[PDB]
Amino acid sequence: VQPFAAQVASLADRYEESFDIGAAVEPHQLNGRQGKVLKHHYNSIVAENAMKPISLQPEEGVFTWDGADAIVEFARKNNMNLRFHTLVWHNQVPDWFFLDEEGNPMVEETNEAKRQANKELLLERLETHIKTVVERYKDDVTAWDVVNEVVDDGTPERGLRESVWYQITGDEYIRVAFETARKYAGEDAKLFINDYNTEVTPKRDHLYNLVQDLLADGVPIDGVGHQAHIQIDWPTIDEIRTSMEMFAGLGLDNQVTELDVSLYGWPPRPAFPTYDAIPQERFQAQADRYNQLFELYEELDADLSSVTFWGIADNHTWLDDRAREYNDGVGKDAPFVFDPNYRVKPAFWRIID
Ligand SMILES: [Mg+2]
Ligand code: NA
Repeated sequence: VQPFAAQVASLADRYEESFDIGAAVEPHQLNGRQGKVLKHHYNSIVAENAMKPISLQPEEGVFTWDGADAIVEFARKNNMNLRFHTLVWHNQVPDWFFLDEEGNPMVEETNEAKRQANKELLLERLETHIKTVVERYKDDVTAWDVVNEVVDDGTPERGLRESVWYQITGDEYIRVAFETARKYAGEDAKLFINDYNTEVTPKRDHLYNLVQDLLADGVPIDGVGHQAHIQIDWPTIDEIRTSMEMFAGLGLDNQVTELDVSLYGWPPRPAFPTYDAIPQERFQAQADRYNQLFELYEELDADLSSVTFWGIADNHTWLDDRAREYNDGVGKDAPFVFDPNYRVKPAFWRIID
């Protein structure tokens, strides 16, 4: 019988001299023993979904603040830091951004000069969206994911992701997003570029050259968010260390923003059907990995300000959707230090020590 997580020592207190300890949350997870476990173990939170562009501005000029407000309210109640995820992304972003005035998709425009019109129109919509979102939460947010996932995985030229944003504006939306965010959040606000697989080449190198570029042009960036959607055996600790040291070497702060330690490889196949189908030895392999990982975080704590998990406990993780995707609709992952009943797992004991 592993104990309920309210009966164990605080992760946040354990790491207070090194970095914040954060969780992604939905608004329905903010009371009960969920809320109690949150208050006790975390001193930072982020919205898993409620602050994404489609959750905030689903139609032009139409802002839906209720979910994000609840999260903002919760962090304030419990004296927690707050990350904003995210001002710019290529998913969970409303379609109206990318349509011209006649209502046709900007990406299908073949007239080069009409494409320049579409560049300017889109950038002003971006600017307006950031301006409005940032105004409301400027006093509460402690770190902004200004752009998310703007670097691509392969292509060893520049390696920028050719989402709709890039197809329409090239790299200019990245510049505008950071410059707008600075103007409205304040000179002290901490502006992040956030991404997954930052640990491995060439993606690592593409992200490095992109932030190097933006810093060269006076674009205000303060840190790199490492999503750290990682596995048990990959990437190596030295790849993680090299990655964070490399971005620190550009005068950037590092944050670990979306940490989950999947029980599977990539792709996550074959998968366990239920949580209680998972053998105990996998939980011990996950704990071993967590230990090495947090020993590295502590080692790098001069350049690492916050470590946020992409969830609370194993009852709710986006990795189930990925497991289900590659295993014919059936599959459970288990990436956290707390299990589906909010009981501690072996990994908890290995990072609380
Ligand atoms: Mg340990
Ligand atoms: Na630190």
